[PDB]
Amino acid sequence: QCVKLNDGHFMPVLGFGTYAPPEVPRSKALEVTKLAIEAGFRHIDSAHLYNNEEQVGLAIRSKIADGSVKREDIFYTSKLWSTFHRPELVRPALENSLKKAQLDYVDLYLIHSPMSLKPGLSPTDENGKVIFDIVDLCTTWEAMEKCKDAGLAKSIGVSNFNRRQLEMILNKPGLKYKPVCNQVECHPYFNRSKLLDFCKSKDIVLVAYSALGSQRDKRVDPNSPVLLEDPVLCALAKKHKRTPALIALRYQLQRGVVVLAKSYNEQRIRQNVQVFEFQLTAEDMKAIDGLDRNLHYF
Ligand SMILES: NC(=O)c1ccc[n+]([C@@H]2O[C@H](COP(=O)([O-])OP(=O)(O)OC[C@H]3O[C@@H](n4cnc5c(N)ncnc54)[C@H](OP(=O)(O)O)[C@@H]3O)[C@@H](O)[C@H]2O)c1
Ligand SMILES: Cc1ccc2[nH]c(C(=O)N3CC=CCC3)cc2c1
Repeated sequence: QCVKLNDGHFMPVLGFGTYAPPEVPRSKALEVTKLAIEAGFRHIDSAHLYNNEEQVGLAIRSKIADGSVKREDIFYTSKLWSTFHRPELVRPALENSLKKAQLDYVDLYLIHSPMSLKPGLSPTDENGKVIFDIVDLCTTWEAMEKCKDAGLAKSIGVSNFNRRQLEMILNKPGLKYKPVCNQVECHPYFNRSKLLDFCKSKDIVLVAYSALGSQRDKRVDPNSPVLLEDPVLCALAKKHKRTPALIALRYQLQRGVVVLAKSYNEQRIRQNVQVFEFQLTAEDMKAIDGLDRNLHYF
């Protein structure tokens, strides 16, 4: 159950989100990643930022070693943090994530964000106050292309890019590889349909994060509506006899969007893979489309 990427690699269309806030002890990511792979998840999303690549890699290696999966059947994503946008740091940042996970390659490496930060996770000046750096994203992308040339990243992509930022790269002279994907916040309240049409037009897969309405970490307005209590999602839930989460994920699959889903809960993890068992009608799809309201959680 995969989509073919513009470099000829395959990405599974449902993936497991691995971020948990720092209140969650690290070991938890080991345990939940194992459960995710047991339930049928094969695409696993992590990042230097999440401080979990050691535990996530252990869960992957544990399931490889006991024969539960082959390495070739796992799609593991990691991402380049913004203090490493300088080109000479890009391959060493990837190599560090590889050391931590003890994996030989990542299936996908992404530029985590278009923003550049002072090299050194969040460098802060004398009053606050994040220290930005000016780095041409196109020169970061070229160092990204070398990681794919080297086989350290099977596929390379971007995250949190808008259409102009995508075009900075697509319009680059001497361009060797398109990004395979643009991983962005995308759910029924902020559906990105304009960005989606753009990405489809360039054969770039859109990958939705916060598809279930985010973890609402209080560091996210607590007044924002709660996506999974949306009366449309719940009316669809009862009509199809699934849940609001599953309606939200299935909407993404039928629009050609690859969809992530974080859960640190055993039943919810198993539940999320039911997304392949049912479909939404065109009229369902249309009701969900009607929910777009430009609500940004993150
Ligand atoms: N590239 C980026 O900048 C970026 C940004 C944000 C996220 N991401 C990636 O995307 C992943 C997912 O996004 P996210 O962390 O915002 O969360 P999300 O997938 O929108 O999940 C939100 C919450 O949904 C709950 N949930 C999951 N399945 C459910 C179900 N069947 N019924 C009810 N509730 C359910 C989970 O809580 P429980 O844990 O309690 O089940 C989870 O906290 C992240 O983990 C990370 O891998 C990337
Ligand atoms: C400046 C900047 C840009 C993109 C970013 N993305 C994330 C991220 O990936 N998070 C935080 C929220 C939910 C799960 C994981 C943090 C972050 C910070």
